[PDB]
Amino acid sequence: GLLPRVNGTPPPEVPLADIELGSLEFWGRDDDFRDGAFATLRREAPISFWPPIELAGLTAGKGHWALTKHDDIHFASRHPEIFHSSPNIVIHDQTPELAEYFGSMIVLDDPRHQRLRSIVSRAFTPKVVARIEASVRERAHRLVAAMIENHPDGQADLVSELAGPLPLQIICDMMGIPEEDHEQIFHWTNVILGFGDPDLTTDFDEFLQVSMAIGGYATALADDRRVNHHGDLTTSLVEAEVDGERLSSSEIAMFFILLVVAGNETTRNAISHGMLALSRYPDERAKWWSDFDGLAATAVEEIVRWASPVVYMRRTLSQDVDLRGTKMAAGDKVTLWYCSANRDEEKFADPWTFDVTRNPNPQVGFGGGGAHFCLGANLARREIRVVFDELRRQMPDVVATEEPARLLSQFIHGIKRLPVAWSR
Ligand code: HEM
Repeated sequence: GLLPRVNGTPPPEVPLADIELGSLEFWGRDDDFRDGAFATLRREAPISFWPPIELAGLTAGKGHWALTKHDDIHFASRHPEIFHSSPNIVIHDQTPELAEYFGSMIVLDDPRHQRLRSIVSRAFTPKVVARIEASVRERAHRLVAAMIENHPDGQADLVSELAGPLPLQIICDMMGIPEEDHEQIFHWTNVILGFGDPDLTTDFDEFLQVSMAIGGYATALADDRRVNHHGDLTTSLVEAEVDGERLSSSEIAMFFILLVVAGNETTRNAISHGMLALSRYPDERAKWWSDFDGLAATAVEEIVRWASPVVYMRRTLSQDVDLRGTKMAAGDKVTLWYCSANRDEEKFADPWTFDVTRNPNPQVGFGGGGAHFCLGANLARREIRVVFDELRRQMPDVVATEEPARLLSQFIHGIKRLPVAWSR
């Protein structure tokens, strides 16, 4: 909240010769500089080739074509046969023998992708979903109420106390994980998530051990449900079937490992950026708090467009492609910069305005559409809606009180800490 900002302010004009998408220094600049770089790219070099970020001492891989236009990103997403998701969806995979272990369906192309996603989807039965919906409400209500008891001074970090724990507690609830086990699930998850942070010194040996441990935890959980039926997603996964194919315990473990990353830190960063935007632009909070259920759908969609928690996804070309007269070769990597498509001057009027009533809103924060479209998009929209509903009811004047501590990442639009304050 700290620095005053006027809703609708465009980014500074960033000279093309100043943009270094392969430098880590670039990803450390503030959001205005980044938004201004991509604005320059959309105008002057909308498809361009970049080397990967190189951490001195480690293999970096080959470079990538940056797609910065909403129409280009949509096209790529609609043609998975040309733009493959296998081998992986990050610029450079550091553990390629474990690509499928961590990635589950997101690193598969068809037909393997559709087969797996079909079986996983059918496990989300009406009963399992109704339990998830009660969990979202219960968990958000308890976490906000805990912030109030744990902080008589009326100050806390939104990330550690709410935005961090809510998405993971909800994943634990749908898997049927006991309360007692959360500590270990959280510690393992945090170590996995930390392995990308260059402000942390995370041991690769430790990363492997926690990765195997959470996977062994998950296969044992699924095996328990094979003998003991419960009303949880774990049991629905072991029982689900499509054309006679069922899921092994290892496949369920890999999907769980994907959830505690892809379904977790994404939602966390949508919540934190949503809090930050509602703090910077208080008229939007006032409007939202005045008609909460009636503006919730457009408000949530704008929080996702604004936050773009997933900054990009990578693809790999199976054949040559010429689009916008830019020739890209089979085998090249391509990156889909959702953070740029969600400011594309050709799709959104007033793109620099955070508008909780915005409509239409063809935002691509859940991806550009198609085969890999976020499996949890409606679950994420619900988590966002419900957490701000509980803040609105319990501490309506809560506001960010400091600029965020930002995660240094090319992939995740991360907030590490976000101080907030409220009154009673
Ligand atoms: C604001 C929150 C979230 C954002 C921004 C987000 C974004 C994304 C994106 C960009 C993709 C790739 C889309 C593509 O390649 O076309 C994806 C896929 C996926 N997401 Fe989400 N996600 C969010 C929350 C969630 C949640 C809550 C869940 C479930 C708990 C989830 C589960 C998945 C799965 C399983 C996939 C893989 C689908 C596939 O490969 O077919 N995500 N998500």
